[PDB]
Amino acid sequence: MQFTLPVRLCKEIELFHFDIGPFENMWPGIFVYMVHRSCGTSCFELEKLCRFIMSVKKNYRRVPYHNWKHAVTVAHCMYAILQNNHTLFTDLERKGLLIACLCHDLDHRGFSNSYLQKFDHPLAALYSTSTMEQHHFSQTVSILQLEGHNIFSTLSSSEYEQVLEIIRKAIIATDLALYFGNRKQLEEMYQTGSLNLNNQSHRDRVIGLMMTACDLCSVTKLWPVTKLTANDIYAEFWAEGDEMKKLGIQPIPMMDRDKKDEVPQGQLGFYNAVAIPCYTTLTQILPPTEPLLKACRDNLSQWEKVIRGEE
Ligand SMILES: Cn1ncc(C(=O)NCc2cocn2)c1C(=O)Nc1ccn2cc(-c3ccccc3)nc2n1
Ligand SMILES: [Mg+2]
Ligand SMILES: [Zn+2]
Repeated sequence: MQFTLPVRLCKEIELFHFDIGPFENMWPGIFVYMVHRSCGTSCFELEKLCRFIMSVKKNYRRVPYHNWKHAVTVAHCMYAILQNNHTLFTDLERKGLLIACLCHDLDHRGFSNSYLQKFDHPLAALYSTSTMEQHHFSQTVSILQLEGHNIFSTLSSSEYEQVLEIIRKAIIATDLALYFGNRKQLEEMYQTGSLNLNNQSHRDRVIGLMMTACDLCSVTKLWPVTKLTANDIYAEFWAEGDEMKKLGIQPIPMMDRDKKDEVPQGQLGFYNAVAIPCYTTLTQILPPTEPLLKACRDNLSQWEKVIRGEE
């Protein structure tokens, strides 16, 4: 019992810039298709996988950007990295990473770690750093322990502990505050030539950068997809900005809808300070991911065109 996709999706799903489409009822099948080719038809009991996916879906909320569509989109980018780097990854890693990507923003509310801390949200007392990401990992373990939801139950005890450790580090790594130092370290290790993928602490860092790259992959799509998704991410930013103003705090300009006019220039900074560096170091470490760097640079050039009034 293979999942099969229509011809256009069967071909395009293999490309980094694939968009999973507006038909929500096809996303679970798209995810299972990706597991079956990335991992095998044996990796998970279908009965259990199908029941884990629908529970994960139910625990994503109807926010403009940090939604179920984002979860599946970030898993597809991971699928494309793993398929283009066949022999670099263990079987456990292939299992753990697609599930980590699907779960990485579980129960997100559309608000940053900073807003939780200024609101004095209970989650900010339970987890002093990576507040939302520790919550996402907590929600992932909860769903795994629902009767009939243990997709890993047929792993050995220690293989089980290793896969939950991969998922945990992978989801904490999607805290962008940690990405800056993670990428500097990987930069120095690759340039001085000390990078060693048989060193666990090095693999961990490489997997963390892959998680940042999949997470940000909305900047790697065709320009029409990237530009329409930018509206979703700004609708969350500006809602958070409005909530900052209700706590009596001027938000950062990213979050102030009154400074919308300056979005193009704020996207440039973001591509230059975060996205380009991310995909460059990733392309240095895993050369076949170069199409993500090339699509990101194409989108930087479309924002330069917006600023020159040519759109
Ligand atoms: C975290 N994170 N994750 C994803 C994205 C994102 O912006 N991804 C880009 C994207 C997602 O989907 C389609 N495109 C970001 C991010 O911090 N962006 C940013 C970062 C800095 N800024 C500054 C401004 C801005 C806007 C208006 C006026 C003045 C300044 N604007 C920004 N925006
Ligand atoms: Mg997140
Ligand atoms: Zn995310």
